[PDB]
Amino acid sequence: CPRFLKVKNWETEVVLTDTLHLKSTLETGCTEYICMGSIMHPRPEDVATKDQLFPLAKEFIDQYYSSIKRFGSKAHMERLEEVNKEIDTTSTYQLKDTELIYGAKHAWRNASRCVGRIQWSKLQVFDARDCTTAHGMFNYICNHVKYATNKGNLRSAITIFPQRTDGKHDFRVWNSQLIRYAGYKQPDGSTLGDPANVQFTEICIQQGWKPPRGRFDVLPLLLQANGNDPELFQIPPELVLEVPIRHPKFEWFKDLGLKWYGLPAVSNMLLEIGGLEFSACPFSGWYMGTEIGVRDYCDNSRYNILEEVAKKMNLDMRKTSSLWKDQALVEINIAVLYSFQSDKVTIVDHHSATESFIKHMENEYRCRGGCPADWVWIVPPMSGSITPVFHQEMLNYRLTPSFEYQPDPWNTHVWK
Amino acid sequence: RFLKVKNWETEVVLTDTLHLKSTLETGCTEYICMGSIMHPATKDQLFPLAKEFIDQYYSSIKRFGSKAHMERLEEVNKEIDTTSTYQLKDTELIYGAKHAWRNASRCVGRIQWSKLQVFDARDCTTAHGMFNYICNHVKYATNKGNLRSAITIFPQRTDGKHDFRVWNSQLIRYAGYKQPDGSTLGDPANVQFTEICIQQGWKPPRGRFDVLPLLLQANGNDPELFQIPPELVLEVPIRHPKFEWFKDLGLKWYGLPAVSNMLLEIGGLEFSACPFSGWYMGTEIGVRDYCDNSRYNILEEVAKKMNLDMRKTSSLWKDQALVEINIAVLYSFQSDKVTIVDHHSATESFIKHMENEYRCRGGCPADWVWIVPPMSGSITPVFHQEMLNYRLTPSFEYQPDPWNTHVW
Ligand code: HEM
Ligand code: HEM
Ligand SMILES: CNCCN(C)c1cncc(CCc2cc(C)cc(N)n2)c1
Ligand SMILES: CNCCN(C)c1cncc(CCc2cc(C)cc(N)n2)c1
Ligand SMILES: C[C@H](O)[C@H](O)[C@H]1CNc2nc(N)[nH]c(=O)c2N1
Ligand SMILES: C[C@H](O)[C@H](O)[C@H]1CNc2nc(N)[nH]c(=O)c2N1
Ligand SMILES: [Cl-]
Ligand SMILES: [Cl-]
Ligand SMILES: [Zn+2]
Repeated sequence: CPRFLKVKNWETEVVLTDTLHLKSTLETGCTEYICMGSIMHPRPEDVATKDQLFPLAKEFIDQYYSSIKRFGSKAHMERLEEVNKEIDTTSTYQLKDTELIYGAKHAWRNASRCVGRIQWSKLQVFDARDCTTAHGMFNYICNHVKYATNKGNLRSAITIFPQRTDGKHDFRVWNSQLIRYAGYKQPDGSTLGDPANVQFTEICIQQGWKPPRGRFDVLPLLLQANGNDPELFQIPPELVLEVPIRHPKFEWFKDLGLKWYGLPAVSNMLLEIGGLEFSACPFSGWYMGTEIGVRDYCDNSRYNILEEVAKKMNLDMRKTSSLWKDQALVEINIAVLYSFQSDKVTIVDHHSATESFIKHMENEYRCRGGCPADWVWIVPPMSGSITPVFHQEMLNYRLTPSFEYQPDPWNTHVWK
Repeated sequence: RFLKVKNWETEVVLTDTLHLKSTLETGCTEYICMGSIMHPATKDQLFPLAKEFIDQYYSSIKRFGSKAHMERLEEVNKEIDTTSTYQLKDTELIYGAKHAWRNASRCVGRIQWSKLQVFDARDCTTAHGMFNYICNHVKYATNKGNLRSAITIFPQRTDGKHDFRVWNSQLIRYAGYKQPDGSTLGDPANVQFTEICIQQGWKPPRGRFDVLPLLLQANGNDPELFQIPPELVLEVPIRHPKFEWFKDLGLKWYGLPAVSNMLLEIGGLEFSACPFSGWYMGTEIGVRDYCDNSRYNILEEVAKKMNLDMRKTSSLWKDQALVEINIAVLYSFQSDKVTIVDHHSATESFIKHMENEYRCRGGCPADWVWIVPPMSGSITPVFHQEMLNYRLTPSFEYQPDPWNTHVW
C-alpha cells in the first residue's frame, strides 16, 4: 500500500494527506474488485488464544506509552513484561484504569461512522469491571443515565462491564439502546408504537414484562451478567428525560402527540481494547436533530408520520413532484430542534454538526495524519449536499481500539 | 463467493453473482475503502480485451462459439496484427454503447439503458464535421421538449497524439465571469473554461446565463470554436406555483444534460469523444447547480424573499429555501412540457431496475454515494438499499482535461 493518500474537498479545493491508514488493523470488506462501502454489516463461544493475544496487547500498550510521551521508558518495558506474564499464566490480562480510559476515548475517536467525534476526548468513563450480577448492572446503568442526562445538559459517557473470558460468561445488555420505545404487532397487522422494536418487545413480554401497550412506552432493561439468563429492570421514569414535539408556527403540531427521549445511548456494541473484548459497554452522547426528525419519525418502517403531517399542512399529495414529502420533512425537523432547544435539552442541528466534523477531521489530519470516516454514515439523511461533508472525500479504515458489532444475544444465549 | 445485498426498509435480499465477471480495479483494498473518492495500448494488451468483448457480444445474442463468432475473432486478430488496432462492427458499437450505460454505477437513470439512440460518427475528420454531428445530436435529443437519450461516437484513439476531444465538459453550460470586485458573474465552475473561450476569440455577452460555445478538437489539432444555433438550445425559465415573486429571481436553465468529457471504452478501444445525453433529475439543477456554494449559490437570496429567520442554522432556513427551489424547477419544466424526473420517481425506478438486473443478469453495480439524491436522502428508497460497486466493461471512464495535455 502507498504511504501517502490524498483526499480532496470539492467545494473548497482543500487537499489533505493521510498516512494514518497505514496503521489499519482490520478488514473493510472491500477488495480491489468490489466495494462494499454501503453494506451495513460486512464465531462460536470462541475467545482469543495466548498467541493471538500477545501481539494485540503489545500493539495497544506501545500505542498508549507513545501517547503519553513515554515510549521505550522503563515503565513502558515493565508494563510490557507484566502483561506478557499475565497472558502466559492466566491466558488474558487486565487493563490499568488509565489504559481503559485511553482505549475507550480512542475507540470513539476511531469510530468511522460517528459525525460527533470532535468531542472524543471529553468522555466520562465509568469502570464497572467489578460488577457481578444483573442488579449490579442495573445500578451502574441508572447512574450512567442520570450522569449523562444532567437535567438536559447532556454529557457523553460510557460504562464498561467486565471483559469476555471463555465466551460462556459474557456480560450483555440485551437492549440495542438503553432508552427505546416499545412496538406491538396487532392481530390485524397494524403496529402500535415503534414497529422496529416488535421483536425485542416480544422478548421482554415473554420474560415477564407487563406492557402498557401505548405509542411511547419506554422498554425495560434486559440485563445479562456473567453468562446467566437475562433479567428485567424498569428504569426509574424520573431518570428518563423526554421532550414533547411542538412547532414554532403550527399550533396543530402538538396535537400529533409526538415526543422523544433526550438521551441517545447505544448498548449492543463490543468494545475491543488490546485484544480484550468488552461485550457490554453502553455509551451515550447527545442527538443530532435528523436522527429523530428524519429516521425515527419519517422512515416508512418506523413511526412513518410524513403522510399525517402532510395532511395537516394541506399539501397536494397526489403528485410526488409537488415534493410534499420533502416539505413536511423540513417542518418536522424544525419542530424537533425547536422542542429540544425550548426545554433546554442538548441537540445539534445537522448543519452545525457537519461543519464541526470538518474542522475536527482537518485537525486530525494535522495532528494524527488521518481520520477514518464513513461517508455513507456521516452525511445526514436530509439536505445532504448543503452540508460540507457531502463534498468531502473520505477514507474509511479500521483502527483499534474500536467499537464493533456483535451477534444479538437472543440468537446465541444458551438458556440455563 | 455469492454476495447478498439487503434493503433495510423492505428486508428484500438480492444475490449478486455478476461481480465475479469484473476485472478492473475499484480503488479500495481489504484495508482501505475509497468509496467516496471521486477519481480513484499494444497489440498484446489489445487482443484479449478484444476477445472478451466479442465473446460477451456473441454470448448476448445466443451464438457463442458460432461460425460468425469464430471468423470475427480471426478477423480482429489479423487486424490487430497488421494495423495495431481494429474497427468495431456497427452492431458491436451499439451493443458496446448501451452496455457502457448499463454498467455505469453512478447513474440512477439506468432503467432506460436499452433505449439509446446511437449516432456513429466514426467517419468524422474535422472540427467542422464534429460540430455538424453535435448539432444533429442536440436537435434529435432535444425533440422539442420530449427528450430522448442519445450518444454520438467519434473516431477511436490511435496514438494519443491525434485524439478527438470535445473540450466542453458538457455540451450545454453557462459561462462564468470573474469580476473586478472579486465576485463572479454566471457559473463560477466554468470560469476557467470561459476564459479559454475568450482567449480563443469568443465574444462574451457577460450575462448570468450565456451559453458557452463549443470547442472542438479533431485528430489532435488545436480546437475550434462554434456557437450552437440558439433555436437548438432549449431553455426553461424557472418559476414557482405559489411564490409569484420567484420569476423575479430571473433564473433559467437548459433542458439538455449532455456529458462530453468522458471516455467510452469498448473491447480495448478508446472513444475519447463520445458526448452522451439524457434528461434531467430535478435535484441536479435545484440542489447542485443552484445551491452548491461553489455554483450559483442562491439559497440566501431565496431565503430573503421567503422572509425566513436566518440568524441561526437550527431554523433550517437553508433546508426550507432548498425545497421551494426544487419545487419551482420541477414545476417549470413540467409546465413547459420539458422532460424531467423528480428524485422520488427516479429512485423508485432505479430500485425496480436493480430488481430486473439481479433477476436477468445476476447483479447491478451501483455507487450508493452517487445514486442517493443530494436532498431528502432517506425518504428515497435507494438510501435504504445496500449496493455493491464494481467495474464492468464496456464502460465510461474519466480522462484528463485536454487543456492540461494538449500541445498547440
Ligand atoms: C457527543 C455527541 C455525539 C453525537 C452528536 C453523535 C452523532 C452520531 C450520529 C448522528 C451517528 C449516526 C447514528 C445512527 O444513524 O444510528 C453516530 C454513530 C455512532 N457514534 Fe456518535 N455521536 C455522539 C457521541 C458518541 C459517543 C460518546 C460515542 C462512543 C464513545 C459514539 C460512537 C458512535 C458509534 C460507534 C456510531 C456507529 C453506530 C452504529 O454503527 O450503529 N458517539 N454518532
Ligand atoms: C435518460 C435519463 C437519465 C437520467 C435521469 C440520468 C440521471 C443521472 C444523474 C442524476 C447522474 C448524476 C449526475 C451528476 O450528479 O453529475 C447521472 C450520472 C451518470 N450518467 Fe445518467 N442519467 C440519464 C441518462 C444517461 C445516459 C443516456 C447515459 C450514457 C449513455 C448516462 C450515463 C451516466 C454516467 C457515465 C454518469 C456518471 C457521471 C460522472 O461520472 O460524472 N446517463 N445520471
Ligand atoms: C438509524 N439508526 C438506527 C439506530 N436507532 C434507531 C437508534 C435508536 N435510539 C438511539 C440511537 C442513538 C444513536 C446515537 C448514539 C450516540 C452515541 C450518539 C448519537 N447522536 N446517536 C439510535
Ligand atoms: C455534479 N455535476 C457536475 C457536472 N455538471 C455540473 C453538469 C453540468 N451539466 C450537465 C450535467 C448532466 C449530468 C447528467 C448527465 C446525463 C447523461 C443525464 C443526467 N440526468 N445528468 C452535469
Ligand atoms: C444501505 C445503507 O448502508 C444504509 O441505509 C445506511 C445508509 N446510511 C446511514 N447513515 C446513518 N447515519 N445511519 C444509518 O442507519 C444509515 N443507514
Ligand atoms: C466527496 C464525494 O464523493 C462527492 O461530493 C460526490 C458525492 N456524491 C455525488 N453524487 C452525485 N450524483 N454527484 C456528485 O457530484 C457527487 N459528488
Ligand atoms: Cl456536536
Ligand atoms: Cl428516468
Ligand atoms: Zn470500498
